[PDB]
Amino acid sequence: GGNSFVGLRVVAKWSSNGYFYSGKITRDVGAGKYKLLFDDGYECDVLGKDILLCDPIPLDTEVTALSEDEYFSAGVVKGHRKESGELYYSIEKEGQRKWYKRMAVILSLEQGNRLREQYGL
Ligand SMILES: CN1CCN(c2ccnc(C(=O)N3CCC[C@H](C(=O)Nc4cccc(-c5ccc(C(N)=O)cc5)c4)C3)c2)CC1
Repeated sequence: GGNSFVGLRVVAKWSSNGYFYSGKITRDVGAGKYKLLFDDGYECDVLGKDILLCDPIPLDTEVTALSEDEYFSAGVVKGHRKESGELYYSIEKEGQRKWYKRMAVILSLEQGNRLREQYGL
């Protein structure tokens, strides 16, 4: 129903760059679209096909992990932990794991497109 997805966490495409970002559905607005509040505080309407109802991003998913500066790279989700309700992902790269905060994990277009079958609205 209309309220079923309100407050659910998603990973959804930002049209401008093809990447899928963490956020929550805030409203079913019709015409196949939902109002999203992204974790960066942007609120806008996104097509269901561009929303992965996927939280946490599961084990063995290839993601883009963001570091300090201009450093980002592909890695594989190998773990999850909470620290005061904020989520961290354990990302494996070249046999070495590091913890990343939720907003330091995004999906390239290709990485998000892989999950549409299983998680897309
Ligand atoms: C939902 N929002 C809407 C606004 N969005 C953009 C607007 C304009 N321009 C860009 C962009 O493509 N550029 C080029 C590249 C360098 C910059 C940039 O996006 N830098 C940046 C660096 C580190 C982390 C993030 C980040 C991580 C997570 C989230 C999240 N989960 O919400 C949002 C942003 C962004 C800017 C992105 C980001 C997504």
